Amino acid sequence: ETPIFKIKKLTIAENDRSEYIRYAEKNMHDSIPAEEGTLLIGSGHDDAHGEDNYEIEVFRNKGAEDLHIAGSHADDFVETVNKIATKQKVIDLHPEVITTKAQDNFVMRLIKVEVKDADAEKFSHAVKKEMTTSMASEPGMEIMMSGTNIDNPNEWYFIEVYANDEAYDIHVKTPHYKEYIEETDGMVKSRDVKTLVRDTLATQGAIVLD
Repeated sequence: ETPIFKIKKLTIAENDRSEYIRYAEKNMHDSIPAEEGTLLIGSGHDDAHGEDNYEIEVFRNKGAEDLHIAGSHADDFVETVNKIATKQKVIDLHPEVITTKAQDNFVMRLIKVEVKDADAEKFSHAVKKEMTTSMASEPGMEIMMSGTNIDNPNEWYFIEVYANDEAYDIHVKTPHYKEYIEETDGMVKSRDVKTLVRDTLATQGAIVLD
């Protein structure tokens, strides 16, 4: 049925991040490829606010998510996070487009975009065109995922992983990106970007759900 796409903002003292990363790495390693329904597990910390970790999970469906949650490695991760995190916030997303390539210099960006209610459908189509062409044409684009907040359909979250800074620079200069920014001008009310330092990232190969 509908895939599960969640982002967990976990505020953890920079002093406790090594313990966090150990359990984050075990969670990733023991989940992929062992769990058939686990499509992506990863985590990155805000380059500007090192205490903020953004843990990203994608499952085939709710059932797959539950199977993951029942795993010992998932128990260990949540126990660890509950023990050390001063704040936690879970963002549940309705997946729109989820694209990945299979598997140091990686650039990871988390973008929150508020879209005007009247432009929901037009925006969705525009961003799908851009993401699909980027994944088909840019070898430096590793992961591109989009979803809308279940609690507010006009709030979009994007996760973009680029191979390096060069891939990022190229991405904004393509013909398809130019089209995207013209088409969506006036549809976007606000855009908040967090540049994350990748700590963990794994996927169950090349995924293309649009």
